[PDB]
Parts: sequence; structure tokens; C-alpha cells
Amino acid sequence: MKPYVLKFQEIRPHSEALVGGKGMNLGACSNIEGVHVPAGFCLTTEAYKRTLAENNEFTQLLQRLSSLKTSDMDAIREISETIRTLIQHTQIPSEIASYMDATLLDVGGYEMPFAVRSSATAEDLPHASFAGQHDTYLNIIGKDALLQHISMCWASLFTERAIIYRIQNQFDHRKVQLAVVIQQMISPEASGILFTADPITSNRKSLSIDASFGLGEALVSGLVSADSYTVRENTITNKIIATKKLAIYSLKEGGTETRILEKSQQTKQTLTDQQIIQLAKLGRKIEAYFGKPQDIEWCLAEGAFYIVQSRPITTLYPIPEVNEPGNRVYISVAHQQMMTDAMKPLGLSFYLMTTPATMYTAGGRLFVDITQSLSAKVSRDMMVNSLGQSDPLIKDALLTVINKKGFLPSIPDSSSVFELVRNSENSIKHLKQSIETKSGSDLFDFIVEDLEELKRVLFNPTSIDAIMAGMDASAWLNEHIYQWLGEKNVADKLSESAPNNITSQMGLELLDVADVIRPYPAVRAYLEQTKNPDFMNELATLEGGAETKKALEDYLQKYGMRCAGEIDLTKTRWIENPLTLIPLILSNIKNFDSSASMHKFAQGEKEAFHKEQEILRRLQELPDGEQKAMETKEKIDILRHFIGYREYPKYGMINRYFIYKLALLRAGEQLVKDGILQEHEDIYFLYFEELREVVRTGQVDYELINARKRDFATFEKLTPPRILTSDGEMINGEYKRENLPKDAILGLPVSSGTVEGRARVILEMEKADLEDGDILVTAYTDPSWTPAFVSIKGLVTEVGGLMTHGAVIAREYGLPAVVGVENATTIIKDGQQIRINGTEGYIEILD
Ligand SMILES: CO[C@H]1/C=C/O[C@@]2(C)Oc3c(C)c(O)c4c(O)c(c(/C=N/N5CCN(C)CC5)c(O)c4c3C2=O)NC(=O)/C(C)=C\C=C\[C@H](C)[C@H](O)[C@@H](C)[C@@H](O)[C@@H](C)[C@H](OC(C)=O)[C@@H]1C
Ligand SMILES: Nc1ncnc2c1ncn2[C@@H]1O[C@H](COP(=O)(O)OP(=O)(O)NP(=O)(O)O)[C@@H](O)[C@H]1O
Ligand SMILES: [Mg+2]
Repeated sequence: MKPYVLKFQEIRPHSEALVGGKGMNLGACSNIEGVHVPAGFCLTTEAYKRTLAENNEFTQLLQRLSSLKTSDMDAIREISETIRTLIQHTQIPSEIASYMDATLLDVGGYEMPFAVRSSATAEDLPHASFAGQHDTYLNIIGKDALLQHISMCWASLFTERAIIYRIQNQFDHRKVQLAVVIQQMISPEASGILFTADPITSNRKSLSIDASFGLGEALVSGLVSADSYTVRENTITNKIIATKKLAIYSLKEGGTETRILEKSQQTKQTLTDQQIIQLAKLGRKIEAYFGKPQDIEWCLAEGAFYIVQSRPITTLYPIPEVNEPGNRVYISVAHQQMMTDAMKPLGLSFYLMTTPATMYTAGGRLFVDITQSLSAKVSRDMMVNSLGQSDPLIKDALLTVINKKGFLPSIPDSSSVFELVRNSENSIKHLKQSIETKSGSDLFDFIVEDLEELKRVLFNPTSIDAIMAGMDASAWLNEHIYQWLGEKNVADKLSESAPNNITSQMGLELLDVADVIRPYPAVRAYLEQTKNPDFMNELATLEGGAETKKALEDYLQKYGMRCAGEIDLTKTRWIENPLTLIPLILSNIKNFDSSASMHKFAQGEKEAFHKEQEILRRLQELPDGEQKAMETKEKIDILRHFIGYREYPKYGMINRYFIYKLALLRAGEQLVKDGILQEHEDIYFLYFEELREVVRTGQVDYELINARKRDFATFEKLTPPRILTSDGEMINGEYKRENLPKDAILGLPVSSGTVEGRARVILEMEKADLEDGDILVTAYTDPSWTPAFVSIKGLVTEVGGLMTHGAVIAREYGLPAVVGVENATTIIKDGQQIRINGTEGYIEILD
């Protein structure tokens, strides 16, 4: 960390601290044979530190800047003006200028034009991007102009905009410096960007060129327009041709000017087809050198391609680490589970450790690998029809994938259920006791035996037979009563207020806990305005508190394990953060009168005796009439016995998960005491095996954890596709509006009825302030989301499928719901009156 200047040829690996990201990648690119990087050098961060960071006024100014927030806006406008003008007034030490004069003559010389380009780094974050944050000036000639523009580059580190960016991304201003790339200008016929993997599709196999005439500054700042071409294998899939009005050109005596292209020139294809393929190959060599897809800037001059920037890509949805060969197709677990939130590795692993599916992981969520199924004759073709009875877009997405570059070459007893339930209740009772004895590596040793027991109650053949009994029977009823009586999706109304549904009870019991809070206005005022996490220990103060805390405590002992994202072991359970239930307990205090759970439940079973006994009567004057009747009543009794249970096995699974979580946090806090972990919940970023070794060996790799931590962040920003490909193509299916109103948003019908109301688009149940009219539009809706179904008039989600909670819960609440809705939360606007049809599956944006 001594030199002031380095030629691209002199730059060693991992020198970002000295030359910045841009400078480093230019250095790297310049050593690839067949790659022409215009000669140049970096004015090092040394020069920056020497000239500026050693200045007492500068450092004082930056020490001040350290103190302010994005809300200290006018302190930002003025302090940064001071810094900027201070920089442009500070001369560059003659010693630094001397070293530069020498290196500049080597590339050469002060009569030639140079690009002067910012290159930033953040200390100890060598790969941190400052893309589009700081200045570049093109075609600068002469020592005077050079020195002037170096200071200008430096000053551009302290625009209001660059400062705000650093504050929001938690970069310390004192630990960011600017190197300056000084590089021979290319005077090009054409220039542009290259993305080694298509930003649509995201398919890791297509390439993409944006190409314009003239210098690249137009395309990037951000007009002119540009040509777009996609090349899939070595063949060109697509060509696009922009009408390119303007082009930027270098002036002989320095600087730059914009010209208007002749009309007949504006529509010409920037690059020939041969040049496009040549560029693609050029580009494939730099991920191939770099190992991950890349973002590359280029110039075409006199038939020669010049590389002028390269930089890792940052947006694509990762591919599963598959240990299989050949082309693979993955199905998304998120969509069927109604989850789609990124999961942490510890939580990711516990789901994997409990499934007999071939599940893999990509981007913090889970995929199932189902290609070998697809390949065989008549098992594909098993699956596509079968997977189409839960999710049409999946079926659609699979047809679309089997057309590629050869991508492809018993009902149990009535008494069954309560024994199933109590045999789980007890299996958990045992569990709760046996871990409070285990600890350390004994804990881990035990969890694995218990996973076997988890699997045993979860996948009990008798349980499954009881589960399907409900599904199968509403399969039968829906198919057959539409066949005879015609016009019917009947099992929706027949399922209404079904008994023993541990998840429908949950949302409906919160109605009662609010009936307890309602009388006491002391507690209601506290609860109305509180962010205190242990507000439950301040209640005994107020007149209602003691009564209230009891009401709540019992709910949490019944449902406290459950939280949104429950499948992820690492997510805060309700009982760990009771304050998240308050706005729902609050707002259905005000939306309901006394005994609302009774009246909602009753009117449901009333409104399904009527359909039962309407359908049965109405079937009597059909041809074979009282026969057809008795076989349906047979299926209704069956239906309404085993529909509750459909939701129990998840509730048993989770209870274990929360019991495991408590135990694993103990070990993690025990790991803090021993000084081996920094943060007690850092165990969320290790998979369950890695975690075993840590308690076992007393060793961790924090440069690993921190990357898990970092990776997690850049998931969350992702949204899993319905289907994922070995190439990382994403396929969400397309729906079929047969004879549905055009201009409608299409989805899966799931729960019957048409209704009109206010759209409330909510991503957090806690911030959901639902009112009587509202139609809830959200992303997923797992059992966690039930308590919010009691005031709304209809439901809309982005993801899901018939027979997958909480689609199953809408039916029993008698709620119209539509489910497979591409981009509902973005397409629909909060507050827009809206009509949902949950019979035919569509949505109309009412005026
Ligand atoms: C269209 O749905 C199917 C997808 C098929 O395709 C296919 C390739 O894609 C899948 C996706 C996307 C999954 O996410 C998945 C899954 O999460 C899971 C099992 C494991 N399944 N079984 C293996 C055999 N064992 C005897 C029972 C467990 C799976 O196979 C799959 C799965 C597939 O296999 N496991 C679990 O999640 C766990 C840890 C517990 C689940 C418990 C309850 C009990 C389940 O809900 C039961 C009630 C059924 O609901 C499911 C089996 C679905 O079946 C139906 C009719 O809906 C299935 C998601
Ligand atoms: N030597 C060069 N010759 C011709 N055009 C260049 C040269 N260097 C850069 N350009 C163009 O001018 C722009 C300047 O890019 P550069 O400042 O290096 O990064 P940036 O895209 O402006 N922002 P960033 O990448 O985060 O630093 C590029 O987008 C090119 O189109
Ligand atoms: Mg750039």
C-alpha cells in the first residue's frame, strides 16, 4: 500500500483497496489473451489519502459528516458543498504529479486523450459496488486538464447523492476512498454493454448486447437509445433495432459533443450479425475466465473490440447445487406452501432433514428436483396431470419446458382422527420433557432421533389416509355434482364451518380474546399505543390487565408456536413477540360485537346444511335419483369429518420445530459464553451439520457466516419462480382466459362466490388494518395469516393452489378467494375498488 500510480499491467490480485473495483477488474482483464484493454493506469487511493484524508479541515469536515442522517438534509447540502469546493481548491502535491507524469508518458504522453474515471472502494468490503455513483470525464488532453479532472472525480465522491447512498448502505464516509482510472481513449464506431446472461429469462445460456453508435456515454447517462440482441447457443435468437437519434463523439482538441445522426443512419443495425456473434464469444470468455456471469462495457473501433469495463452481475436467481447430471427442472416449494419468503440456512436445513422428496435449495428457498420423473414414459404424464389438479400454471409451465432444445429426450375410521390428534399431542408432550435434559452435542444427537419420530407422526399411513379422505371426497363431490345438478363447485359451501380445523379455530379464537379486552378501557388504551415487547408484563397495572394477560397467555399456549413463515425454524414465533398480534386483536375489537366467533361459525354450518339438503332433494328428481343422493350424502359426511384434520399435520410438525428452536437457542447462548460465537442467533446462518461441528469442535468460520448473512440479504430481493431450470430460466405459467371478461386478472378459483370491495394490499399482517369492506390482496397466506380473515370480504394471493392453506381456510370461512395471481400486489393498487370472482377465477378492476 505504497505506490501513487500503477499501470494495469502492474496490478496484483485483490488490490481493490489501492485501485478500486473498476481499476482492479481492468487490471485483471488486461491479462487475458485475446482481450484488448486500452492501455492505462490508476491514480491510487494513496494519492487520495495523501492529498485529502491527511488534511485537518477535510478530516474535521468528514468527522462532522459521520454524525448526520438522511433526515439531516440541509446539513448534507451544505457540508458536502464545503467538502466539494475544498477538494477542488486543494492542489495535488507535486511529488504525486511527478510520478504521474512519468507513467503517463509511458502510455503516452500529454498530447494524447484519456478517459478519467472514478474507481471507489470501501475498506474491508473489496467487492462493494458503487455502480453509477461517481463521475467520469472522457477525452481529456493535457496535464492541466488532467489534474483538474482528477480533483473533479474526487469531489464527485461527495455529491449529496453519493453521500445519501453511503448512509443508506451503511458505508462509513471516512473508510471510502476514490482511485482514478486514467486510460487511453478509444474513438469508436460503436459501443455498449454486454450481459453474459439474459436479464429476461435469466437463463444462464443466452447473451445480450446493448449497442449504439459513437461513445458509450450516451447509452449510460442515459439517452441515446440502443440496439438489443440475444444469442442463445451460437445462433441469434433475436435482433432489435432502435431508432438511434443521437451519438456522442470526441473532439480533436479535447472534450466531447453530441451530434444528430442522418435519418437513414438512425435505423441501421449497430453491429453486423458476424460482429454480434464475435462479441458474444468475447463475452463468454470473461465469465469463463471470471466464473460467474458478468456485466461488460465494450468499444468497436476499426473492426476491433476493446474491453473497457467488467463487473460481476448481481440480480439472477441462483441455481440448485445439484449432484445430478444433465438438464434439470425444479419445482418451487414456496408456491405450494404459500411462503415465498427467503429462509435462513438453519431453517432451510430442518425442512430438508424432514422431507423424503428430492428437495434442493436456491436463494434461501426450497425446490423439488423432478426431472427423472419427467423423462420416463407415462410417468410424466402422470405428474403433469396430477400437478395440474393443484396448479394449472405448473401444468402449463411443464408443457412449455418439454418443448425445448431437447431439454427432454381406503378411508379410515371415524375414530381415526382423534387418536391421530392425541397421539401427536402426547408424542409432543414426551418431547417437551426429553430435551430439557439434553444439551451440547447431546442435544444434536437427540434431535436426530426425534426427527425420526417427527417423520413418524407426520407421515403415518393412517394420517395420510385420513388427509386424502377429505380431499378425495371434495374431489368427488365437485366433479359429480357439476356433472348432474350442473352449475356447481359445491364442496366449497359444503366445507363451510367444518369441525375440528385447528387453524380455522385459531383465527376464530382471537375473536374471543378480543371479547375479553373489550370491557376494559384501561388496557385498550395501552394496547392501542405500545411498542413495548414485554407489554404483557405491564398489564397487571390496569383494571383489565390481569384478565387480559390470561386471555392472551392461553391463546399463545395454544397457537403461540405458529407464526408467518413457520416452516422456517429461525423465524420469530408469535409467543416470542406477542406484540405482533395486537393490531389484529385491536382491530377486530372495533369491527365486531360480542360473541362474534359463535355467530360466524354457526351461520356457516347453517349455510351448509342448507346446501346439503338442497342438493340431496334436488337430486331426487334426477333419473336414478335416490341412489345418486345417498352416495353423495355419504361423501359429505366423509368430507366434513376429515377436512379439519387436513391442517393438523403441519401443526404437529411446527410444535416440534419450536421446541427444537428453543433448544438450539440455548446451545447458541451457551456458545456465546464459551466465546466461540459473536451473536447468539448467528446459528441461523449454519446448516444443522455445520452447527453440529461447532459445538463439537469449538470452531467456526465467520468469514463464512458473514457471507451467509450477506447472501441472505441478496435473497429476499428475489422472488422464486413457479418453475426453475438448470439454466436458471424462470417459468411462471400463463393462464387461460377461455371466455372470461378480457381486462381481467386471471387466477385459480379455489373458494366460491363473487364479491366487490376495497383492495387492501398488505405484505405484513401486523400493518394490516382490515375493515369491513376490504378485500385482502397479499403475496402468500399460510396458516399464520388466518386471524385476518374475519373482517375481509374476499381474498387474493400471488401464489398457492386449490387444497393448500389458506385456500382451504377461505372455503370454511365462506370467503371468495382467487389464488394463482401473477403480480397481484403490484398490479392492484391499495384502495382500488375491485371485484373478485372466486368461481371462475378472475379479478376485475372496478372503476
Ligand atoms: C401437489 O402436491 C404434492 C406435490 C407433489 O410433487 C412434488 C415433486 O413436488 C413437491 C413439492 C413442491 C413439495 O413442497 C413437497 C413437500 O413439501 C413434501 C413432500 C413429501 N411428500 N410426501 C412424500 C411421501 N410421504 C408418504 C408423504 C409426504 C413432497 O413430495 C413434495 C413434493 C413432491 O413430491 N413434504 C413436505 O412438505 C412435508 C415435510 C410435509 C408435508 C406434509 C403433508 C402431509 C403434505 O401436505 C401432504 C398432505 C400433501 O399435501 C403433499 C404430499 C402434496 O400432495 C398433495 C396431494 O397435495 C404434495 C406437495
Ligand atoms: N476509455 C473509454 N473510452 C470510451 N468510452 C469510455 C471509456 N471509459 C468509459 N467510457 C464510457 O463512459 C462511461 C464511463 O464509465 P465509468 O465511469 O468507467 O463507470 P460508470 O459506468 O460511468 N459508473 P461506474 O461503473 O460505477 O464507475 C462508460 O459507461 C462508457 O460507456
Ligand atoms: Mg460503469
